[PDB]
Amino acid sequence: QFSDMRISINQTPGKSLDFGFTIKWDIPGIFVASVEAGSPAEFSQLQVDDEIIAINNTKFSYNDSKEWEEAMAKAQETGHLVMDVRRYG
Ligand code: NI
Ligand code: NI
Repeated sequence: QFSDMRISINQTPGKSLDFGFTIKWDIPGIFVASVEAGSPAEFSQLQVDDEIIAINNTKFSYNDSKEWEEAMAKAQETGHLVMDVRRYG
């Protein structure tokens, strides 16, 4: 009932605004908590409750949230976020 998919989100490199979504930490997983109207994440059609599996070259693991957070900050710097998510039906 779940589908794996890849979602590409892009904005100006080094922008002062984030991509438009917040994360719900529900260890051992992380999920999309909110997607803001008007944002790059809404344009790209990321959805609330999508499970976040990886961003760019970083697979999430409950064992290293530090590297996760560093990968998220780096994607804000480059403006490119290719997300592997699992969407439950
Ligand atoms: Ni929910
Ligand atoms: Ni670029």
